[PDB]
Amino acid sequence: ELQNRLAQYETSLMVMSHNGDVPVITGFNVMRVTTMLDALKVPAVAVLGDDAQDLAYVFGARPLAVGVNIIRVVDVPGQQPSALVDAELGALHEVSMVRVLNDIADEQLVKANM
Amino acid sequence: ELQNRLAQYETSLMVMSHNGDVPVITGFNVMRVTTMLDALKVPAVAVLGDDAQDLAYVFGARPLAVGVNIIRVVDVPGQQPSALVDAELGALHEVSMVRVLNDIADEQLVKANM
Repeated sequence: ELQNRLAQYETSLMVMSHNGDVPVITGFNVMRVTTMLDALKVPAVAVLGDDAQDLAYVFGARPLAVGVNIIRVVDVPGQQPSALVDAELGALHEVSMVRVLNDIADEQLVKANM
Repeated sequence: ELQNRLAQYETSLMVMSHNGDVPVITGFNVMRVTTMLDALKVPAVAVLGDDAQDLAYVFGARPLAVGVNIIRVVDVPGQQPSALVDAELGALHEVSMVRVLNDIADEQLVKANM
């Protein structure tokens, strides 16, 4: 249900496979990174491209070393996925950014209506 | 020479292989961790034991994903190394904590003498 969805967005780091200029995403700090300190530094969307080969590997193969839940996002308008990152993150379930944004926007209407 | 040594201590995270209660180390925040967020959270000595199998692996095999220099320390009084962590961090050169402390203490005498 929605509350639980938002609760998990709230405490996770979104991760986006993408090479090229970074997108603007409503309500999210967006930032290209290649290390966890930079990721742990940025609601945020950490953008990973080919140059983040090692970090992608860690997120995909050594999840418990991170210390924060990672959510792999797709369907970001303009997204140009890195095949390397996608492969590295294969064990992570792709979540649509559109659905994420929808939920947050919808909950905001609720909040504005109180 | 000493200044360069201290400069690198200053900007690195010390990592200690050890199972058991954590030590007290003069001038250092000491803390057992198993994830990078907790490590990146702690001058600090991050203590890794068997339960930090994945994080140790990352430090030892995917250094570039970390975002901060890691210095593997040994000769900490009372240290009881984890064979797993030691193996995982094998590519990291063991540095004696005694030498590290010596340097910092010696530089402090200099500073106190000005």
